[PDB]
Amino acid sequence: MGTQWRGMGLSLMRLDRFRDSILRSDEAVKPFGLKVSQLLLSTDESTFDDIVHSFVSLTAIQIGLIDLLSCMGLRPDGIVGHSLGEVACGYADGCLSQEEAVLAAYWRGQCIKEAHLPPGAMAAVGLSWEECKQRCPPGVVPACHNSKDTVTISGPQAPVFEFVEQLRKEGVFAKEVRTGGMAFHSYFMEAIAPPLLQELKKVIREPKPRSARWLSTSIPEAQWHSSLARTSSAEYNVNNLVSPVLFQEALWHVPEHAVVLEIAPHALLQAVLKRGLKPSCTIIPLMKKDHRDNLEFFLAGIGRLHLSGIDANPNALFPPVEFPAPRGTPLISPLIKW
Repeated sequence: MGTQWRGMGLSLMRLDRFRDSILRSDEAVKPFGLKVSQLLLSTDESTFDDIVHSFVSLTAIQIGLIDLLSCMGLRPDGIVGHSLGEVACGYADGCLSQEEAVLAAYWRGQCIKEAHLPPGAMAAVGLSWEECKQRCPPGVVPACHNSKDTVTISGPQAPVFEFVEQLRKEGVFAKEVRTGGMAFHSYFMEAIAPPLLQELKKVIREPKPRSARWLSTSIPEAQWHSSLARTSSAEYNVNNLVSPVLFQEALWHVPEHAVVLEIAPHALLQAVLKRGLKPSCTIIPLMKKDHRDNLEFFLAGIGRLHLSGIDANPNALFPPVEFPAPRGTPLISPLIKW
């Protein structure tokens, strides 16, 4: 969450695969009364102010991006999530059908809305996860161990402001991350889980195993072999919603020279991944907020994937060209140089 923007994904909707993915996702969300395509196209700022719309739109965009990448034959060797988007990881690993992921996102957003919990917000400061907890004021807990210098704290808005003032008294880098009036990964989530768990158990029918490529980020490393982490069932999603995020603890396991792709409408975690990763990793954004034309950025991402040794063919994206080619196609033999 936190990577949405006005009219995101409109440029990528011109491609056939992305549009088909969006149409399938909308058909999945049709019964409940919101259409993803209209949300994307609409321009009123209130469209993304809501939470359910933001969640559904982000999940749909990520699923469409994964479909575009899969159209080129790419299959990941690892997977990582961050707060929401663990569902996108589920789709990427085959552990959840498209309808399953979209419905899970929508129901998360719907349950969070109806909860009627008090106001909340998140602020991430330079304090380290290990040391922040001791230095954190009562009633506020570490939210996301993003990196050795970035950590998020969730809780009541007023305590967040007071601790932000205290920290700026120290001069540290503190900012209330865009949370939309609600703070996640805290005790506030304690009440939401039960109804959410029952709803999800209603939604997902047959829990399926989580492959070894997926590296969880809600269940600590000590229990990756535990029972809960074995299968991505409503229990896993509820735990992801409730507990904090061990994102930094998950990036150590990226083998050197690994190419990392940021499947997200906006590459917010690019800066975090640049310092949390090894010195020889390659990071590709795949999208930028308020870009002139996102298709060009995506194509540049695929080209930069090409430069890194990963062979991805861009022909699969566009409609095929019938053959034999028209008479007069430029000769290719002269171009080959040794």
